[PDB]
Amino acid sequence: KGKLSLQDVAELIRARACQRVVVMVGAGISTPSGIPDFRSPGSGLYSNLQQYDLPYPEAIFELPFFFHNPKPFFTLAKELYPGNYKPNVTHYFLRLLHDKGLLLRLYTQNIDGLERVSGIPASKLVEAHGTFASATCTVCQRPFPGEDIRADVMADRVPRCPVCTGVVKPDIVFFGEPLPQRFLLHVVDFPMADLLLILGTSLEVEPFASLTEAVRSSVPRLLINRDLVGPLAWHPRSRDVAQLGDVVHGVESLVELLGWTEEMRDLVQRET
Amino acid sequence: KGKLSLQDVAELIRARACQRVVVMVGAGISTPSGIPDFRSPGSGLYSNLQQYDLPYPEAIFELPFFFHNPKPFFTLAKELYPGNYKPNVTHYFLRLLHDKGLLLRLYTQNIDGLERVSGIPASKLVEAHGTFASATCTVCQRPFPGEDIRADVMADRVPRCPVCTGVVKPDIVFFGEPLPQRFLLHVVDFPMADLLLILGTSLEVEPFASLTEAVRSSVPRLLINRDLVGPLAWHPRSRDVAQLGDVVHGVESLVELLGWTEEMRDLVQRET
Amino acid sequence: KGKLSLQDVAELIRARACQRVVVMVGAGISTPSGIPDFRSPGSGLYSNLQQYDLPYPEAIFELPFFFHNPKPFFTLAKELYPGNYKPNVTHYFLRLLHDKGLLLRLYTQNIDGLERVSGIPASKLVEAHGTFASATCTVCQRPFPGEDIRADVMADRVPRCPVCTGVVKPDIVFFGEPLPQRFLLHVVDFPMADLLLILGTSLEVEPFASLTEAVRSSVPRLLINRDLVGPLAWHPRSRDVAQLGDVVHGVESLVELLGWTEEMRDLVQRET
Amino acid sequence: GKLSLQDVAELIRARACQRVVVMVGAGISTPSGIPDFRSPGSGLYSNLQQYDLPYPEAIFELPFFFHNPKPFFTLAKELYPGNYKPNVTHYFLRLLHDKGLLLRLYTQNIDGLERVSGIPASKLVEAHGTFASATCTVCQRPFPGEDIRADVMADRVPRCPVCTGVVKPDIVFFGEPLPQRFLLHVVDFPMADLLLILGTSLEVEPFASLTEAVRSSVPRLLINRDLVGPLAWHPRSRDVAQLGDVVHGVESLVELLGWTEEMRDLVQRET
Ligand SMILES: COC(=O)c1c(N)n(Cc2ccc(F)cc2)c2nc3ccccc3nc12
Ligand SMILES: COC(=O)c1c(N)n(Cc2ccc(F)cc2)c2nc3ccccc3nc12
Ligand SMILES: COC(=O)c1c(N)n(Cc2ccc(F)cc2)c2nc3ccccc3nc12
Ligand SMILES: COC(=O)c1c(N)n(Cc2ccc(F)cc2)c2nc3ccccc3nc12
Ligand SMILES: [Mg+2]
Ligand SMILES: [Mg+2]
Ligand SMILES: [Mg+2]
Ligand SMILES: [Zn+2]
Ligand SMILES: [Zn+2]
Ligand SMILES: [Zn+2]
Ligand SMILES: [Zn+2]
Repeated sequence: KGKLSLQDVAELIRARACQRVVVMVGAGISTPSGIPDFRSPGSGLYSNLQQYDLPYPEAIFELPFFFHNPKPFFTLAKELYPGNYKPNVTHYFLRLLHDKGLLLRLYTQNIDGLERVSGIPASKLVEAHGTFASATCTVCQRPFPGEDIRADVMADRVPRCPVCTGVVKPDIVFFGEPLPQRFLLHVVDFPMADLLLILGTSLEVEPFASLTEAVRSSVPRLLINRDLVGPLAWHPRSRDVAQLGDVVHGVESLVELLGWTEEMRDLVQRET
Repeated sequence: KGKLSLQDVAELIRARACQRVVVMVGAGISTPSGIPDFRSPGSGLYSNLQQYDLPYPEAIFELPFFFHNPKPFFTLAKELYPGNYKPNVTHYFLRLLHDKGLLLRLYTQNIDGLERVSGIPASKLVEAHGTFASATCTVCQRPFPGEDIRADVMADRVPRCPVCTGVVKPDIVFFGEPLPQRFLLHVVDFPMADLLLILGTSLEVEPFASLTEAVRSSVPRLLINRDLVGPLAWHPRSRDVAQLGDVVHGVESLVELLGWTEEMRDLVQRET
Repeated sequence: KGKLSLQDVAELIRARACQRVVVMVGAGISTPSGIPDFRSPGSGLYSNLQQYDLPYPEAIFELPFFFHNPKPFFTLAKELYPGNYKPNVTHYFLRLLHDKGLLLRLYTQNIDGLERVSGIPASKLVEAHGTFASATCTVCQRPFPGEDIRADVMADRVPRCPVCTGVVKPDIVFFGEPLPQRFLLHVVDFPMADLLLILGTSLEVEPFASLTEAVRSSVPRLLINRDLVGPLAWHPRSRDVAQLGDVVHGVESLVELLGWTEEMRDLVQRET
Repeated sequence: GKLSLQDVAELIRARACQRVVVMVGAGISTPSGIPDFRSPGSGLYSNLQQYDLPYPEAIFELPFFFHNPKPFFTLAKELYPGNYKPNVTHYFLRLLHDKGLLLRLYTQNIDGLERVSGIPASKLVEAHGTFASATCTVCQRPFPGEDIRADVMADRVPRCPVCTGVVKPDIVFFGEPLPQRFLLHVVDFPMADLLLILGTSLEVEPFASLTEAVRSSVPRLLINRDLVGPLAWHPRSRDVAQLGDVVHGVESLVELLGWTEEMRDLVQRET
């Protein structure tokens, strides 16, 4: 019936009737910046991690495993460390969401840091999987210096804090660590949201997929990702719209439906 | 003075101060149903997994060992398939937590499926080590309901894919496979818990065992198990309680202090 | 018919058919002399190390932890340096095979030093986890007799070179150090041995646990432990003999089944 | 009449020594370019420390190998057959076998160069195993070491019967049952009339212990950068010690044997 297309969605934001946007982003926004992804067979990182004959492929994120075997995690680290990559039209669009005062929160499962590198502030972010921007000693459990354990990460060396080696670990959240207290914000963010935008994520690894259903039944869910997936696939609602297809072309056709094409082109030029 | 024992944890639940309870369970709640447990000797499943000389007991969850000889795995699978065994009091106790609206989520290392038989619904469950409810071809990767396979598995026959002849395996987690998609619901579940209950597990198979340290620091952690194990034995917290002894006996004393002895008897009778 | 019982074994030693007994012992032969154990739930030295924050009980043998806080490790040694505890029937029973000329070699995971104290010379021993006999500094690597650094451990100091003025340390094997030089004497011992005797050991830490299979398949394999463990639980041979029960009584029966009871009583008296 | 290198060379020339037992170590492979993981600041040593292993020899530990096989295959890559050639120490041992004087050559190297030098397998105890043979850890199917050599830039897992899993070169691991061929030592050493200890530290047993197994009348010649093991701690009256660079030492002894020109044509023809 009176259903929603991307046209309908753009003029909700133009008519500023949607002004509290909660955005969920996964790897479908960072693959077009050159980011390998460790869960894609045929990635240079997948093959080199596949080589580690690990138990589960995600043990690289497990603290007790890390204490006896740190080098696989650090194989992923230099593939994804900050300073080698650039944000794209996806990251910078979300910066425009913020600037125009429309962003409630950006939930990311990426760890490249290009949400913050694009100018979105820390207070608008939930970096669900942590950051490479700070690091801690595993022994003397204090440090911080972010890039600092860098160069070690370039040079295939396991970084060490000046007083107990200590395999100083980038602040990627590991199984067995206390989890981010900021993740508790989902409790109040997902009710408040007058709009759920799902960008370039397979809604495959929890809690991300469950969260798409925390939003009020009146709230629309717009999916810009190759294929409908997760609850949008299985439990769709009346206001669910999806631009199945390439994320980048996806965000440009939505950006051209808002009229931000120029602001963008300007911002990607200014920023870069 | 007012520190924490078995009475106090019952007092909190009856008073509904605890209403978001998170539970972890392992093998010790499956042994009282007569389940063999393949790891301790003197089990018939030992003398029967001796017809196949192996290096590890674990080697039965290793894809390359499966890729000659599925027979050691499939004699574990014949002994454990849904049918033979019946949920015991501890199961039904958990089912009563969900009946009375106290179960946030049940995390299990078991693969017998007696949490599902006891009537706890699937949405309440994270099956850490997979399930026999479903099957996928090792070559095709085509999915299969598990009863397509129970004819063959209940015949000392190796089930083959009808589309490509590849050997089909139950969706029991194997070394090298990505961890269950639902294991990450703990990011949301455990900081939301106001009580953590641990029943019948050694807390030695991670990432499962590290989940003990993901409830907030004030939240009590009740252990019902023979001995102190895992993070509860090296990082004990103030509000932890260790009811040490036979697993069934521990729960019976908790039900009595809860005052559920008749409601349990009844439910258990009607369910068997 | 002629399958092997603790009786049978004691006849081959009396008949001098087994004249090359290699022997493996672990913390289970040490315990009955009062040894506290660093990894047992609720003991003297266990709560000591637990007083500090360690993520592992095994971090005391971890070298970057020794460069942060060494006072854990040393207040273990302060409760294991020789003199404090006295050898028992197990130490002296292995003292008597040597005396009677039957011992090829004693292999031991123990560090309390009691095998030496019992009258077994250094060349009969292979000390897998090191010894409190010699010392060494942790910068220059200068050698020090154990007394040298024994003065200071009992003086609660942290012992330091005149060179580095840096913390010296007992030659207890630490993670990242190379395994004792004597460990590879097994390449000649075990194939030369006609009896393998395994005492009070969980057989859980490699490369110690692997020695069990280094004997020729002809060689009787005998375990005095509380329960059937390690490679004798999963890979038993035609000639393995399991005396399950307390280690001290298992020796005391065999000591009677060899009829050295009078010898043991007088060897012990004289040594005390 | 107390022994020096000229006299040992003389005992060989007269065939007064015809049953030579030889023990060799990483010092006869380092002149070929083979790194050596034990030697601090080598190539291997630094990359292996990137794996924070529980002890450095863990790379030959069999249950460690079923978890991270990488640190071992990291050693295998810089040691694998087909990157190096036998140097002059090998051909000198090959000249000793061709002259009918070698009783047995005992080696702790796994680089295979003794065999490439032409020494018969029957004169060889490879006390650490070999890379000429590889075994699937799951099905025990044998492979030529050259089957997996291509992968020896990451990690090998062939197909076979009970396989699809990690194929392990036959380096002897703690956990694998130890070489039956090594029992030859019980008779070779009591019967040697000369012991050549070439280019080994006697750091890793049983070799250090085996220097004592020759009869007290049998000279022990060490050609090695330094005095090591029971020769330093328990010297006998008939030990000679050519300390300094193994290749110079061997070339020196070859001069005293009158063999410099036969080694010429040999090394030349073999390379
Ligand atoms: C970019 O991926 C990451 O950094 C991940 C990461 N850090 N954990 C562990 C983790 C996340 C959140 C938490 F609260 C505690 C522990 C992950 N688990 C995964 C499980 C399945 C599939 C993909 C996964 N990816 C990650
Ligand atoms: C009935 O137990 C099961 O179903 C098991 C199962 N599926 N795996 C394999 C596995 C678990 C977690 C992972 F991340 C990857 C692969 C197991 N490993 C074990 C290891 C030691 C002791 C018991 C074990 N039990 C199981
Ligand atoms: C009192 O026992 C000891 O002296 C130990 C000792 N010295 N390490 C360190 C070690 C490092 C490398 C290596 F190859 C052998 C040993 C230990 N690890 C243990 C780990 C788990 C459980 C008990 C352990 N016990 C010891
Ligand atoms: C190139 O060195 C190797 O290949 C080694 C190797 N294969 N083992 C293990 C081993 C040898 C013989 C046996 F009968 C059973 C197991 C080693 N252990 C060492 C211990 C200390 C220092 C160096 C060592 N090196 C090796
Ligand atoms: Mg730091
Ligand atoms: Mg001093
Ligand atoms: Mg093959
Ligand atoms: Zn530190
Ligand atoms: Zn198939
Ligand atoms: Zn010093
Ligand atoms: Zn294979």
